[PDB]
Amino acid sequence: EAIKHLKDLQHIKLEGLRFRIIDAKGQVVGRLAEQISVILQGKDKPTYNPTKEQGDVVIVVNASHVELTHDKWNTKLYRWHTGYPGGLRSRPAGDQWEKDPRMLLRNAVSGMLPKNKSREARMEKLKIFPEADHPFQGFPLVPYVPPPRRLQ
RNA sequence: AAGGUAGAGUCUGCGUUGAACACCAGAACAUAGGCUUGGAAGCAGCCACUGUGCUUGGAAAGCGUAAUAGCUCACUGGUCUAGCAGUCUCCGCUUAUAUAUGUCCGGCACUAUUGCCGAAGCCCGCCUAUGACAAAUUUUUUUUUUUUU
Ligand SMILES: [Mg+2]
Ligand SMILES: [Mg+2]
Ligand SMILES: [Mg+2]
Repeated sequence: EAIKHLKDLQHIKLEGLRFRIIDAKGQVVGRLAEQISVILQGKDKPTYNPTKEQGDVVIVVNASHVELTHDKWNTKLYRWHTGYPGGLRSRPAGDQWEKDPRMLLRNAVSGMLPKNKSREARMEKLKIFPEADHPFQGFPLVPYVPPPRRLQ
């Protein structure tokens, strides 16, 4: 992590926004992805404009405390094509965790954003970290705790 | 149509006088019950279903042998000891072989007789065209019958 703490501090995006930190301990990937999508679009702001791309810098820690309920570790797949004949590639969720474990929440947030050309800028602002610390230690960052889970 | 697919709605064959499965297993005599066949010995084809001491043992579901047997299932005392079925009814997902370029819930995801959103409907403001209906208390305002031989 000698240079990984350096590269994540290199910012391409606009920075008039607010930084958010979310602990993903015990959170279901779908509901956390819904809340992260709402924060990323900037619709938690009274000054929201559909044309203007505001939002928040969402930082997620503990990406491997994230669970997939009802045997979706072996049955949920991730499929794409290569453009070549026979190019269907389907990866299971356990193999997706064993390849890159932050991609579960990454793809879940990607499927919930609006499908336009502002999606690249919104997916920049989602920074998902597997372990419990992030490079933005000294930053002024405001925590987003979700509403309590016990509706059931 | 089909499987120990599950969640719920009633009477009941079981069953705390030792219980389905799980455990020690008693598991038989005149006999090899009567025809055939070389042998038909609990059972190739078939006919019979005599008794017996019985808490139990079917002429007997069977691997099986020239067949007895090598083994046992079913029927019953106790062990385990609170176990406990299969008859009726739906439901959220299933099974029945080519989506044969590349995913078939739209994707991502998830194990309310009314509050709100929601249309060019309806109401409100303004405008246009064509139709109707409504509205918009002092009359009189002067001017001629005639005349000249
Ligand atoms: Mg109305
Ligand atoms: Mg109207
Ligand atoms: Mg008019």
